[PDB]
Amino acid sequence: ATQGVFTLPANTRFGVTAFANSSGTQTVNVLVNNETAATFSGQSTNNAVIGTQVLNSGSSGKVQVQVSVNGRPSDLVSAQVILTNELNFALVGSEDGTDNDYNDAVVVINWPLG
Amino acid sequence: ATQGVFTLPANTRFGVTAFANSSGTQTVNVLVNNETAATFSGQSTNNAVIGTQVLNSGSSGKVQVQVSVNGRPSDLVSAQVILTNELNFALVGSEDGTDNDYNDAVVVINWPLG
Amino acid sequence: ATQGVFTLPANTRFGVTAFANSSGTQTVNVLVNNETAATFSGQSTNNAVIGTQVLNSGSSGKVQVQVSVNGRPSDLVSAQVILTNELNFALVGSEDGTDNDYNDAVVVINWPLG
Amino acid sequence: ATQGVFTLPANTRFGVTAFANSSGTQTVNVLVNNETAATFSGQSTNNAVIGTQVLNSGSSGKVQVQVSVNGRPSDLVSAQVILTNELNFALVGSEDGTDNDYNDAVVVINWPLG
Ligand SMILES: [Ca+2]
Ligand SMILES: [Ca+2]
Ligand SMILES: [Ca+2]
Ligand SMILES: [Ca+2]
Ligand SMILES: [Ca+2]
Ligand SMILES: [Ca+2]
Ligand SMILES: [Ca+2]
Ligand SMILES: [Ca+2]
Repeated sequence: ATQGVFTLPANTRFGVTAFANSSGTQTVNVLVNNETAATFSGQSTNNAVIGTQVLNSGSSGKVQVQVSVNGRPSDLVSAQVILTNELNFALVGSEDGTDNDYNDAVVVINWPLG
Repeated sequence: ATQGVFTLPANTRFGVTAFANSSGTQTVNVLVNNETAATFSGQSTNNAVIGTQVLNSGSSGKVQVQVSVNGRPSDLVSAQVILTNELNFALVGSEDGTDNDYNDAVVVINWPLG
Repeated sequence: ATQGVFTLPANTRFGVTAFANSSGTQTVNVLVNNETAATFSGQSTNNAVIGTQVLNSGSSGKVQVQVSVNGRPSDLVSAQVILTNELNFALVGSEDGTDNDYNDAVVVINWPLG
Repeated sequence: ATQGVFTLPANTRFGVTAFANSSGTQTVNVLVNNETAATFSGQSTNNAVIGTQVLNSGSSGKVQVQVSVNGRPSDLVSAQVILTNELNFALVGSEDGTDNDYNDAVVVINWPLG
C-alpha cells in the first residue's frame, strides 16, 4: 500500500522533523498539495536532526513525505496515531538498504501546534 | 491509567526528542532505570525542539517521561506504535492547562538507531 | 486525560465491536453525539466477541465508549491509528480491577465499511 | 515493506478476529511458527465477523496474517499499538481490489487475554 501520505486538517500549522540513521546522506522532501514545501538533507548514524521546521497544510491538507539516497527512493513505512482524540502524529520510516531497520531516515510530523 | 512509562529492550540506544507548544516553560525530564538521564527546559508556541538526545535503555530497559511546568506535573497521554514489526515509536503528549490540546510538551522516543 | 472519545468523519457508518476478558460481567455503551446508540454486555475470560454493530457517526461524528462493571466505571485507555492514510481503528481498553491487564473489556471501532 | 507479521511474546495466548467488507469471499490465514494455525473464510459487505479464535503464539512468538480472495493475495497494511505499556493490538487491513479502502478483510489481534 501507499505510505508516507497524510491528510491533515486544511490550512493547519504542523511540525515536521527528520532524523538520520544511515551511512548514506538522506534527502527528505516534504510535499504540500503536491508541491515541495521543504527539503532536509543530511547524514548521521546517531539519530541527528537533519531538519525541523513548521509548515502549513494549506487548502488540500495533503502532506506527503519522500526519502531518497542519491536519487534512489527509499522504501517507506508509515502510520498516523491520535492520542486523547487531540494530539496527532504522522510517522514515517524509510529503508535505503537491505537490513530493513527502516530508520535510515525517520520523519515525525505533529499537530496541532501552539 | 499510567502514562509515559515504556519498556524498551534492555541495553538499547534510543532517541528522545521534545517539542514545546505552550505559553509556559516546559520541563521535560527523562528517566532511565528510574534515574534522571536528561532534562530539557524551554518555552515556545511554535514546536521548537527544546531537546533531543540518544540515551541507552540500560539493564532495566525502563524509560519514563515526566513533564512539569514550574514544579507542577503535567497530565500525560502516551502510546507505543510499531511499524513493519521493527520500527518503534514511544509517544507522549502533555497538558499543563485547561485547553486539553496535550501538545504543551510533546515527546517522541524512537528506536532502533544506527 | 479523557479516553474513549473519537471524532469520526460526519455521517459515516462504522463498526463497533466488544471483547471480554474478565470474571465480571462487562457492559459496554457506545454513545453517538452524546446519546447511547449501542450497548453490549457479556461475561467471558476467553476473549468472547460479546457484541458488534454498525452505527452511523451522525452530523457530529462524535463517538464515545464507556465501560462499566456492576455499575462501576472501569478505567479506560485508548488511541486511534490510521493505516495507509485510509483505514481507521479507534481502540479502547478497560480495567475493572487492579491487576493491570486492561483487557476486561476491549472495544474496536473501524471504518470505512463497505 | 513487510506487513502482517507480528512478534508476540512466546507461548502466549492471543485472539484473532476477522471482519469482512467486500463482495468477494475472504480467506484469512493465520500462521504461527511458520505453520498455518487457523483459517477463516467468509463473505460480508456489512463488517460481519467471519471468524474469531484464540491461538498460541508458538516458540518464537511470530504470528503472520495473510489474506486472499479466490487465490489472489490481498495487499496488506498493518501496525502494532501498545496502550499504557501493557495492552497490545496487532492490526491488519487488506485490499483485494483497486478501490483501496483496505477493509475487504480487517483483522484484529489482541493480547493479553483472560
Ligand atoms: Ca537500513
Ligand atoms: Ca539504519
Ligand atoms: Ca494545553
Ligand atoms: Ca498548547
Ligand atoms: Ca483486569
Ligand atoms: Ca482480564
Ligand atoms: Ca477494497
Ligand atoms: Ca471493501
